[PDB]
Amino acid sequence: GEYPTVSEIPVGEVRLYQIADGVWSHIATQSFDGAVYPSNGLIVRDGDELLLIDTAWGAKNTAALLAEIEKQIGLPVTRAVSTHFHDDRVGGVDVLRAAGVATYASPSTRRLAEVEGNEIPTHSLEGLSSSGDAVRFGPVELFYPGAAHSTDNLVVYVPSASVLYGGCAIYELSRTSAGNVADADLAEWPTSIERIQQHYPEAQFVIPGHGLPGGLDLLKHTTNVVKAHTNR
Ligand SMILES: O=C(O)c1cccc2c1O[B-](O)(O)[C@@H](SCc1ccccc1)C2
Ligand SMILES: [Cl-]
Ligand SMILES: [Cl-]
Ligand SMILES: [Zn+2]
Ligand SMILES: [Zn+2]
Ligand SMILES: [Zn+2]
Repeated sequence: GEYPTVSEIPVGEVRLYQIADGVWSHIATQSFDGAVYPSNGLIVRDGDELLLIDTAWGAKNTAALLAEIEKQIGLPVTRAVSTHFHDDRVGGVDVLRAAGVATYASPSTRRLAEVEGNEIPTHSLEGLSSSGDAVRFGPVELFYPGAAHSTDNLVVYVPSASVLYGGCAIYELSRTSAGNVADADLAEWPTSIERIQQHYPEAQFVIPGHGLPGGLDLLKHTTNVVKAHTNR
């Protein structure tokens, strides 16, 4: 097709995909419980610098990510935001820090990462602890929709491009059964998704944490999958 998939990406390689002017996704792959999964993050041009959303799921992949950014874009990554505390979002933070990137997460994410033993972004994102909270972070808005995939999950909106990055709280359309839900709040996840719809109804591109981008139709789709799992 056009968007990169697992079959195209050996573990250890990273692809970039331009979504809109000054907005890319990054796509990596990783082994998990006997299978290989793709995983997305985001890159947003921030003047003559770059803002990174999420690691590429591990130190080796994140080093490859920084090299691909330098090759293909050539602007410095100065800040990064991790959208929750799991390894596909913070695994590789130490590589970012060693490369001079100022790494950020909410206090909720930093607390959960510490308890779990995952890498801990250094700087705090305040103003996001209550469902419905939004704060500006340069060329993006950060939004805490409520507990969903995890209790700390954030979504990221790029207003200049109408790109909504949903992270692991939003599933791609071809996913028809739940992904990893060990730390999820199944009871609240649909309510949290509806908060995203109410806050970003103008979004034109919606990027899931794993798999193919689409539009806002990914939201009701995710709710339908989560409700089906709830009823297992
Ligand atoms: O997003 C998904 O659904 C997804 C699916 C497969 C692997 C992964 C996924 O994302 B994540 O952030 O949960 C992570 S596993 C997080 C975890 C691991 C072990 C014990 C508890 C929690 C990587
Ligand atoms: Cl700083
Ligand atoms: Cl559906
Ligand atoms: Zn997760
Ligand atoms: Zn700093
Ligand atoms: Zn995930």
